[PDB]
Amino acid sequence: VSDADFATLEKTSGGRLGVCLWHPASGARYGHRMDERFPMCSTVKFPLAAAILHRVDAGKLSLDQRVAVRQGDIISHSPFTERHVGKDMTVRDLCRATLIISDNAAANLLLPLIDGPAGLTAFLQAQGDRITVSARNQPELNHFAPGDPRDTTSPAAMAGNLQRFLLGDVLSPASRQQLADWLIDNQTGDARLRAGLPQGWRVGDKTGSNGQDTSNDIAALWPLAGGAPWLLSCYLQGSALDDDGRDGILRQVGELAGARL
Ligand SMILES: *C(=O)[C@@H](NC(=O)[C@H](N)c1ccccc1)[C@@H]1N[C@@H](C(=O)O)C(C)(C)S1
Repeated sequence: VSDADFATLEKTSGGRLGVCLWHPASGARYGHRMDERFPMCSTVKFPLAAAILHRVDAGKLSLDQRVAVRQGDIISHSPFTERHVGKDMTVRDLCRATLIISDNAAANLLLPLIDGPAGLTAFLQAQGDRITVSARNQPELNHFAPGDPRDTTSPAAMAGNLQRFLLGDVLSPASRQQLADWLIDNQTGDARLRAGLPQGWRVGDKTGSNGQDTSNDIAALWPLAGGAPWLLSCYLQGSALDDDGRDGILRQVGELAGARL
């Protein structure tokens, strides 16, 4: 209900908590460290998917075109792409895999279609996000050092990107609704913002974790009653809490946001 509540939550969070709760239709905004840089981790996959869909909308790409999968493409935590070595996958299926289960090789196979991390960054800049910097592919995009902006975003920037790509018309209506359905089908966020959020809200989200001290969760919140959605951007970096502990913080971020709805 206030900015103070998130700053208080940070104290028990173990590290650096960044939260942006934003209601574009009213201009309401709440959070904490909303303009500081945080490692994106796997949340970079959300702008990656939007960049792909934008190129599809422009006719420079097809969701039905197929990308070849080679053994050298496979890296850790790639549950769908590892089954297609020696054949190909549609771009649409690559997008879905990287989004809803965080297929890492899927991300690496999509990136060259939008000219890699520099191409992702240029897309974000053209669309209005001048903070987010996408520099490396997987797994090294999960590296973070303070003062090193590579593969970082800010809670405000990523809430902005949720608004641009899901709510504005950066994307065609078919693309923006497919992107939404992918977030709604996310498989990795059940213990995170969703677990704290109140009944009556449809959640689409995308998560990330470095497995040691960082967990991120970005979400769109549509009222099932219909009406104007909220965006919720959460980055927890350098926490003493492990993944389950950081899940508990993300859950509590959902509980605070839920009271202000
Ligand atoms: C993106 O952040 C991905 N994270 C990793 O690949 C890490 N190396 C990793 C951390 C913990 C367990 C396994 C791998 C994917 N997003 C994470 C998440 O959303 O929690 C993931 C575990 C689903 S993998």
